[PDB]
Amino acid sequence: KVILITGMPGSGKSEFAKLLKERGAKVIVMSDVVRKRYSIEAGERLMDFAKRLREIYGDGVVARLCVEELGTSNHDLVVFDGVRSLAEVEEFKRLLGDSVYIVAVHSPPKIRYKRMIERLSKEISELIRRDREELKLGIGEVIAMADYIITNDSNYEEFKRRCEEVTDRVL
Amino acid sequence: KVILITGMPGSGKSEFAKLLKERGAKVIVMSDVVRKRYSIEAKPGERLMDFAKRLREIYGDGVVARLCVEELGTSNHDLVVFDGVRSLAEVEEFKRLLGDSVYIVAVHSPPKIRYKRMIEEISELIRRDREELKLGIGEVIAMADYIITNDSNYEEFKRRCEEVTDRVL
Repeated sequence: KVILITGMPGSGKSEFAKLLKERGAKVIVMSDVVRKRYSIEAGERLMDFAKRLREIYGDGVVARLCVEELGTSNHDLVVFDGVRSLAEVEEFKRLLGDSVYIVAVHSPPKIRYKRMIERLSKEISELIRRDREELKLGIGEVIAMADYIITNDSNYEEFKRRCEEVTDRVL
Repeated sequence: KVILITGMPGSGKSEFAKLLKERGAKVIVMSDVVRKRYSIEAKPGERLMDFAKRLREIYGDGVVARLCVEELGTSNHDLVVFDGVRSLAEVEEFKRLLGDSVYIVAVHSPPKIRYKRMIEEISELIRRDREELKLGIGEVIAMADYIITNDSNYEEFKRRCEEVTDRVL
């Protein structure tokens, strides 16, 4: 069974993933796959690099790179962190099968902003832009077609439980 | 204060809009607003959406909201519920016409849930999503203040509706 994590910039979706690998699960972090491919070839910033990848290699491309990332190994839970489009989803589905679920981790802007702003690019203008950049990738649709949506304003202890549950209600 | 209800075609938006309707709040149904405009602007066939597109092509995809504010008697100082927005373009419009206190709430249902419902073929319903998302409803949901999910139980669905409404008010 596969879970794809999706979430807007400041969502905290990372904590959900931290939770899953702690309960033993293959977590593959999509941006580090691109990251690791960056280590290999030089657009200039991680951004424009993956801008070319989708432009040259496919809709589409990064999911493949993750599935290639995964071994033919054999895991109980495989977790792909940070889908951004229905392209990636289609790919995952095609490659991995039918036990693939979308979990969107939700948090309303004003929170995500204050969350990000407080990270030891702090101008509200730029955050709003970064959201738009992300929406232009298609993450919005990934959220719309989710199988589950965990929200979190409030309390980590809140968030934690809504996870424990959305996970088992899948598992 | 303004509540915007957004949701995908099978989501169960209506039930939330209903719940508020029943409370006392004035609800404007955006799609009904468009229909009324049909009567004037559309002609012969225009399979709704066909005319819904031509409207945005002609007055920019903010229009539906502008017509909903046109309805809502420009004096109406009391809280209003609009259901249901499709584009951030329209959220922008409402804000630019009704000010800061504007709230996007959204109802979620998994596609498989959403369809089993709407039926009670499949291809057609998936096209109707493809279309909806092409109106940027995805980003509206993405940028939602609240996202109430709609799994089993009107009872649990209702309880979550109150949680938000009260929070909102």
